[PDB]
Amino acid sequence: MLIIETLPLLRQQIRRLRMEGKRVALVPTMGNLHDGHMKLVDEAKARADVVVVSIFVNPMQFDRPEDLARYPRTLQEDCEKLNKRKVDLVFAPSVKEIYPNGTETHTYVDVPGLSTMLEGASRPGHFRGVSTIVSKLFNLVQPDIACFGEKDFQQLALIRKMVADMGFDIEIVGVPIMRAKDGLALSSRNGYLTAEQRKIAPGLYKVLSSIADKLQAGERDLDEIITIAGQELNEKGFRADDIQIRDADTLLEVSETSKRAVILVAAWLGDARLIDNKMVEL
Amino acid sequence: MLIIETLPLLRQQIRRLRMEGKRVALVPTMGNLHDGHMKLVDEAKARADVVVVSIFVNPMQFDRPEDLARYPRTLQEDCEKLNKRKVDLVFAPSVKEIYPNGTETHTYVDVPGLSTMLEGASRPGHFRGVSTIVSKLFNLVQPDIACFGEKDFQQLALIRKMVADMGFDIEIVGVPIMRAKDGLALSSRNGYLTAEQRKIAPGLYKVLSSIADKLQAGERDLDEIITIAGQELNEKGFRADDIQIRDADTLLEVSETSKRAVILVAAWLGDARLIDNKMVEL
Repeated sequence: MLIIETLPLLRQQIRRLRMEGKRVALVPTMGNLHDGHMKLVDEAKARADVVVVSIFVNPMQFDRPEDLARYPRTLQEDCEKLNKRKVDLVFAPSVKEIYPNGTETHTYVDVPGLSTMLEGASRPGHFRGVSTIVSKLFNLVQPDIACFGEKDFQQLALIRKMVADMGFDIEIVGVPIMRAKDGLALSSRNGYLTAEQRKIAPGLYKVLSSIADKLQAGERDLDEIITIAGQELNEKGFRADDIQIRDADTLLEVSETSKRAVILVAAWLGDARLIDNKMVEL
Repeated sequence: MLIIETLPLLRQQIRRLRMEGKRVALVPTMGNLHDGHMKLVDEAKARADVVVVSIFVNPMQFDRPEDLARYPRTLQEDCEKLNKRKVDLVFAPSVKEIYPNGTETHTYVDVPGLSTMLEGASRPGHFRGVSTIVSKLFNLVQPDIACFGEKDFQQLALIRKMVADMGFDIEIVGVPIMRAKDGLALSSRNGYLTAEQRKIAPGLYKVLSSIADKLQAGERDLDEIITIAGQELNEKGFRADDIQIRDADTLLEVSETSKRAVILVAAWLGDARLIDNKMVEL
């Protein structure tokens, strides 16, 4: 497993891989890798000849410099994990290598609408940071395929739109949330549930799946759908916290034009705030 | 010569050229081609196996609908010219092919600083329109080389900065403006030159060349270089010179960090007002 830190050396490896006709997959990350990321790598290994993982804590997508400074860095552990997964190349550049003149005067890429809704409304500049570094990485790595998790549904929608709009010939693979055999989304948060709570916890996915079924069956009274969903969660032992249904492609309210919906649920159980999402074809 | 109008069909051709192992030069244009565009094509042909010319009147870089609608569209005559030049492929998409959902919500690319200075300052959104469509063309065509005319020095700097920042593996070639064998910059305004004035007119490029030579030799007293150039022009019969010297990469004053300069000059020959330009490596 090669670990590459500079642009010239990356371009050399990438040119040579492609010269040899290898199909390349890219998994962009900011390090601090966990099982979620290992599934992205496994999907990339099955779909391509060569897998490239980028590890870069990107200053452009942080709200303030103190947050950037506190972000966890675990490069050695990250590299041990990817080496065990047989990754071919890790690109781990410094901030000066990527942003030699800083970020403020660097060219950027902005996806209208998606970047300034939901999470992006409370984090100005964040998604601009995401679309800029992912575009740069696509040009540097020239992948055939790139893998992103469905848990971060907003980033996935953002990148899908960026790719379509900017003409990149890259397949974007959205990797579904990993689940236990009973349907519960795997998460560190499950660690805070008592055993009796752990037995109740699969109810969240059941309710989420119920919502999807209704939507798939033409129900469009979202307010009622959501009211019943909360009641059901609460009668199960949860404390419903937030339930939202949106257009999956544009992240706007579902309308007569929506073709896919994304459902987001959060509900407290004990000291855990469990979270899940699902996309449904319309 | 192939004429391609849709993205899927262009992509097919780009895949074919990759399989054939051909190096590709791209010449982006907004059509309504003339001899100076033919000079771009000839430079592309000399540097690559295959030449792709794009013809697309990009709404995103137009101030008002009026100006867009009124822009001359002459595809057939453009295509007859490129065929005589032995161009391999012409990409001429429709607006809906490029901007199926309009330009306002389309992903965009912005280059700080360069986009808002000089001509950029009075034309909000204009250079964002350019960086956007050129990035898209680069992603669609994936050329090895792209050719741009030196006369639009602001665009050239804009695209060189975009390429460096966004990580495109593409050589950007600036093509010096077209010129008579005696050195006179070609121009529709030349027609107003009488026989005698046409005889004096090559002196302008001689003075420009002298400025260029001085900057090459290390000279950095711009005011003095420019005052002397004005005196030389006066002596040859020109009047009311307007001469500017800029860093060609940042478009600001020449500095200790400057690596390239653009010299711009305008001078009157009787009632005719001649302009010319020259770029120089420092």
